[PDB]
Amino acid sequence: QSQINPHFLFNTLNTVAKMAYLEDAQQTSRLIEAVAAILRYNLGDLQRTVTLADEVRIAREYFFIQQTRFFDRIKFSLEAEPSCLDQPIPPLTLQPLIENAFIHGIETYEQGAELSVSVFAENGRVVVEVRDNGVGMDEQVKAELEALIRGEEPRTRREQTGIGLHNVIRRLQLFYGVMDVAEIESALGKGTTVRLWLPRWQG
Amino acid sequence: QSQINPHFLFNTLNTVAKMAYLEDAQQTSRLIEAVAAILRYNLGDLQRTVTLADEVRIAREYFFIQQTRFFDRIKFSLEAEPSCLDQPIPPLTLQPLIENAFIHGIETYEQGAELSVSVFAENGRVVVEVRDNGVGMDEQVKAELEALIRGEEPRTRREQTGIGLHNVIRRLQLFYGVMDVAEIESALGKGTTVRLWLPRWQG
Repeated sequence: QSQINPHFLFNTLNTVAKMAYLEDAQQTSRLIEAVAAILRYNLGDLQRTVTLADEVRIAREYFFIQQTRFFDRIKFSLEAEPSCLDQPIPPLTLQPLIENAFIHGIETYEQGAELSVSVFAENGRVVVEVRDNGVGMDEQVKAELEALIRGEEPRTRREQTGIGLHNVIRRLQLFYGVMDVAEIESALGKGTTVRLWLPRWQG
Repeated sequence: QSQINPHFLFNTLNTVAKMAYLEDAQQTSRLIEAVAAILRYNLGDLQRTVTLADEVRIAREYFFIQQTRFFDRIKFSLEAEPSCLDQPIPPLTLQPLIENAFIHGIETYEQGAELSVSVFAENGRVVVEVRDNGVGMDEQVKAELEALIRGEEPRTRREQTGIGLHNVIRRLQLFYGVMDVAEIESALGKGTTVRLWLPRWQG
């Protein structure tokens, strides 16, 4: 099941945000504003169309929140070519990749994790690279993702966080009408790069 | 899917709670503490055993949050016999009933909604009554719940908030080993009472 009520949670965070304003808690207000922005975006219609600029805005809010809590354990980097940010894309494409890389890092390092996001053009495609310096993703997990990218449906398993990497790939494939929307680069001790290859759609 | 990450949300609320303390935002801190308590409880193991006292504690946090936002639209009432609160019960039994009654009320009234919770003993059973003064629940919905209470599985429908009333009933039936764990009292214009009838289990 889903053991919580997200709409109650959003309304409650707005009540907290109102009280923080009333008490002039300026730094608290900024944090609530960031998590409110993420929650609002994730409660939107999953089948709407956004642009990469919206995905990157949400990524900045996420980095702002995590930097507040983890400032000396992990380093965040975000770079983007502006001409790429008008790319139409399904919402909640980038966040699952970033959360994957963040868990990888916090799970590999006491101090020293790195998470980098890069968005750039390459020969007719928009590349979105999410890189971490973790221990490397599991080989069976990687194989199953690569099979999905090629079009083969992976093994169904019981108890099939939130949107995972498989759902992101599937939504990109249906959105753009092409299967080869991603590649994974990983090796023991040398981290993980998930690289999206999105057909450049000026509009 | 579930379009949000609850563990990220809980960790973030703890970061907000830390900042509220650092800025001496006392009323903000109290609200965060309440929603943190609810979120922590709802992320627990659904198959653990709690007591009615735990369910009532969470209900008070919920009323505290909703009273802050809705103080002149709805009146909350909570009464309980203390000897009943050691009753073992599945977690997240009471909250779905209360959220049902709250939506009923906020949807029927601009001002004047009432939501009452009562817990008392009656001939070998612990009664949990959740009452609202709304317009009455839909007759087909009520019929399907009563069928489930009798043991007949209702019609399966696609896109089958959070835990609903059907899941609460099913979990109570499996927990106590009896089917007749609830009754619904509702009529157009005269509100809704959901009444749980729990076998008194001293231990």
